[PDB]
Amino acid sequence: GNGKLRQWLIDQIDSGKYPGLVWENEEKSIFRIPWKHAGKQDYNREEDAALFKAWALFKGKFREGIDKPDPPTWKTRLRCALNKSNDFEELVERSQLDISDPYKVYRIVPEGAK
Amino acid sequence: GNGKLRQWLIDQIDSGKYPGLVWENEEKSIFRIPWKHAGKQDYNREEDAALFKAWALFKGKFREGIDKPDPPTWKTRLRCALNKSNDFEELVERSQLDISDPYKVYRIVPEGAK
DNA sequence: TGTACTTTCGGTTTCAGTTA
DNA sequence: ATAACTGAAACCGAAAGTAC
Repeated sequence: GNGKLRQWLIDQIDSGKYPGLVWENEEKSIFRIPWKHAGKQDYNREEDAALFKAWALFKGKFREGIDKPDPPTWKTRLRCALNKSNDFEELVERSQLDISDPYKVYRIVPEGAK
Repeated sequence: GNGKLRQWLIDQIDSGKYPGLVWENEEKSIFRIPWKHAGKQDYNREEDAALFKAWALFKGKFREGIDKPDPPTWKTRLRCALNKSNDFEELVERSQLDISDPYKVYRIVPEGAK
């Protein structure tokens, strides 16, 4: 019904517009989400916050030129959404937050099971 | 007929028993309703939830000593009631949630207009 | 059956407390 | 010596649910 996160995230991954946001199997049931710490020198605000920024735009919580950009908050929102969502589940021991290009790994729950 | 919220809240404001629950003009068409986030250290359940608790008793949705106290649910109920009420309108740009003693500002709609 | 709320849904925001 | 991060929980609006 009123759920937007499930299809939207799937769409972003399927789009391939976000390097590192990729499927891990061909069943398209496990996927990889870039998760770089915004304090690292490796961080580029445009690319590394692009997914969080997309979600903030899509949900109407940010408008270009009008609201001050705030990547940390964009990040917190999507993290917290993924945490509460019944549609997604982190495979915490497959996440690689400790590498040069870090990422969390998520499973997509079949529609019914809850 | 069976609408209870309008008179009840007006009565609460007139009662003066809820510090911060006050009229903003002498026509008694605009009022201030305290709206503190319960996560603050400044939060005291007895005083800051007293109105939300009162609405829960009046509507029979809580009994002291029997049901576990639950101010968040108390708050949600009154908020969702005000959201749907045709008797009240938040003056969202005069509400002050960003101050040490936060409050929302409400307008009372004249009885007829809808 | 329509009204006036209430509860639930699907995320959002804030907190105290970590971690980079 | 501080920005960013975090899970937990309070919070939110929309809208489905429901007691008259």
